[PDB]
Amino acid sequence: MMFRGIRGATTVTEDTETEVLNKTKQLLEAIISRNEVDPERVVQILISATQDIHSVFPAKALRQFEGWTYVPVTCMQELDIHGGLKHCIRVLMTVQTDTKQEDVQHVYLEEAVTLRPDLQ
Amino acid sequence: MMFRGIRGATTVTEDTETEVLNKTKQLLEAIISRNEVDPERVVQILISATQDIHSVFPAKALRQFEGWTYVPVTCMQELDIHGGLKHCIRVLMTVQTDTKQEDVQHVYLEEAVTLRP
Amino acid sequence: MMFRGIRGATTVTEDTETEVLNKTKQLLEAIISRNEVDPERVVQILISATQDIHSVFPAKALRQFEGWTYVPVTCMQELDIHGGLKHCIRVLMTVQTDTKQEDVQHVYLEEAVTLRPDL
Repeated sequence: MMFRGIRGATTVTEDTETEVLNKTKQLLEAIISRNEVDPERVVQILISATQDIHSVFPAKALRQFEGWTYVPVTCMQELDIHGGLKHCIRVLMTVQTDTKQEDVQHVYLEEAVTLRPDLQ
Repeated sequence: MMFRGIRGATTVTEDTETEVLNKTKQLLEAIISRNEVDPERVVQILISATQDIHSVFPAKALRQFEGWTYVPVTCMQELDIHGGLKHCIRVLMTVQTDTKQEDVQHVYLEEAVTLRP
Repeated sequence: MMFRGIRGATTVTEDTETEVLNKTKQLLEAIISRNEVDPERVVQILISATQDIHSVFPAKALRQFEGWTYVPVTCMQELDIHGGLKHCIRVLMTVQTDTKQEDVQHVYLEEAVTLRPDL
């Protein structure tokens, strides 16, 4: 019974509640599908946002996910790095999975494609 | 065994070390008691605070729990969300437990009772 | 099999990329060596920095570690505590290890040496 962190990153086009929730939802949906994540196997989720996002906690998006009511989630501010990607939401989901470490599916969407390791 | 995150949240009325530590201690005490948490089964603890809290690291409250000296804890700044609860301290404790996900008892105290689902 | 957080802390003399990366690398190297950490056993890593560090994400230092390219890592902002250490980088590495809680070797370097828990 092993555990793995699963990362995701995305961006919003503006700091509005609809955009923050929709983009966070889309990122979570991709993490969940690609890693076949059962909510009952999720230890916890962390979600960071850059300090230019104030409209809504990205964690509220989890309310839209059937079966995820009891998955603990909390947020944190991301560092403000010169040249860092603006309006960026990052997920670190801790899942009970037996997949080999190198075979975990980390997800980069929207402008956060630019953070994908192979593009560095 | 399985592992589970346990959430808590509380608030203080002012940014003082006494209030931050007292309220953080009371929140941790409730998490620990209601979930029968032994320190050796705690992987780690994260504690966030809103950016109106500068008085003390909430992690210092662990000094009041005998046997918790070596439980790793680190802090982080919570997002500043318009309309979000002010002076708010949030805990995420990761614990070895076979308790079913829906039976883990998360704890919301003080003005953070408004945050409970 | 048990899981344990391993903490570290260090400081930088200036907010410049190569200083931040080298200090973070040195802290990670010490955590890894002293705890004999196999990357494949690491669930995830968090690295925080105080609000006076803007030059680079400390997490970029992990790219310098052969064998660690699949370890997930992300950053966050540390609280700004009056009397807290300035220019401070902190690590929380979550490792699958059966080592007893009191035997884990948490690492405190540079100006952060007095932050160790039992002090």
